[PDB]
Amino acid sequence: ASVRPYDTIDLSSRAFWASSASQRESSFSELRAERPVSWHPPVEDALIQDPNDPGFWAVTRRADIVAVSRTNEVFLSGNGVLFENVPAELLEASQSFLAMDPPRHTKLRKLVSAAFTPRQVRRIEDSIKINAKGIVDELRMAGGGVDFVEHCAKELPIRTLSDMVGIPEADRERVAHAADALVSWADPRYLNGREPLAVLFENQMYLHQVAASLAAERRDRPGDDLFSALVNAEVDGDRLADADVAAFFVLLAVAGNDTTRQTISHGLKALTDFPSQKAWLLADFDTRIGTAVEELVRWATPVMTFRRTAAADFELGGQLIRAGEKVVMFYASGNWDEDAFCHPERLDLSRSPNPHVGFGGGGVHFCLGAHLARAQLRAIFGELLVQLPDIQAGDPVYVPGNFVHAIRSMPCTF
Ligand code: HEM
Ligand SMILES: CC(=O)/C=C/C=C(\C)CCC=C(C)C
Repeated sequence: ASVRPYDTIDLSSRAFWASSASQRESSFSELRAERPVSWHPPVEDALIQDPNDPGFWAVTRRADIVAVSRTNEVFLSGNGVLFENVPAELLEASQSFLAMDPPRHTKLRKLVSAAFTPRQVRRIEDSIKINAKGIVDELRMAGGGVDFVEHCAKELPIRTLSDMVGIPEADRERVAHAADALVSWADPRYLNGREPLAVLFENQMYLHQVAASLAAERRDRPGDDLFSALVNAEVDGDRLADADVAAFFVLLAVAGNDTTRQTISHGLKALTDFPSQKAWLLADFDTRIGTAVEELVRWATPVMTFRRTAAADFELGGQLIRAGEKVVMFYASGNWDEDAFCHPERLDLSRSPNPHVGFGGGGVHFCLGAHLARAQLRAIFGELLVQLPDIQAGDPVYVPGNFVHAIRSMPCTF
């Protein structure tokens, strides 16, 4: 029946998700301490209001986030993974195997998983380094005071993504813009008065146009790339339908662009806010970039929320989650868990171990592009230190929303 008192702490209002991350942490802190698994009403003023939705369970502790992520046989992804209620047509055209359970998730992920192994990322790491060098070079020619997001943070992800999938150059900047749009539906500075559902469809429609054109191109002459193997594979005795192919292209475009782009912006600001941490990394880069990248991901946590649906009754945090109830993981709360980290509010690029859940709590849906993301962050931050040793981030403009911890724009000086 899902009938129980709602928690006192507000995790659903628009104003809560339009406030600073520090303000939200004071709410996450009390929950982590007193009621780590709490019941809340659905996200207010959602893209679609669902009378079938009684609420959700808030999972704030890192250990519990790992428990939900790894126990996928109980906490399913096949009934949706987004925190806010989103119209089904928009979900069906974007989620792909992210919102899928085995065995179908195992089938589809296997078709593209070969291009993300550490071996294959090492094979293409030089091209990422070459793109990072030219991007920082072009940023230097732009001069100080320019927007770091548009002139750097968004450039390396789309170049790395498009090089793997084979996106035509004329479509590269529009795909990056369309991918960023699909997580900015709560940003008035992005909508600019437009109703969000129409903006989401328009950008989804364009990405499906690029997907249909690339799928038809690769079915004629297949290549060694990621999209070639997907559109030419035989799944259950037949090639994948156009809807499945386009949905994965959206998933790949959004996850491959938005997450790394925000981590780069958050990383430059973190290096500016902690100069002694930047000097520590610079003093021995090749030996220390590994743990530094892991903490920059922990510091950014670009994916703030992902949800699951309980397949059966499950006891978590002293609370009996019922079958069919929504369970939301708050990765920013888990990465500030005092039960897991020593002073998580301070940037420590030497943090070891770093059991952060920036790539999720681990398990079946663990981030497909984790090795690729790490290679991008190592390359772009090494080039920013090679070419622009005095670079500093300005005032960031944070994007309101309950899904991605995003910076709309941020000037930089050097
Ligand atoms: C750089 C290129 C990236 C690509 C191509 C990529 C792609 C993907 C894909 C395809 C999935 C779905 C995997 C599945 O459902 O089995 C996924 C999951 C995920 N990704 Fe990534 N991603 C990238 C970077 C990142 C970064 C930098 C972060 C965070 C710092 C991130 C956070 C996540 C999270 C939280 C999940 C869900 C994990 C879970 O549900 O357990 N991604 N990614
Ligand atoms: C409105 C809309 O289309 C939402 C699309 C959301 C995704 C394609 C999920 C992206 C996956 C990540 C960021 C790990």
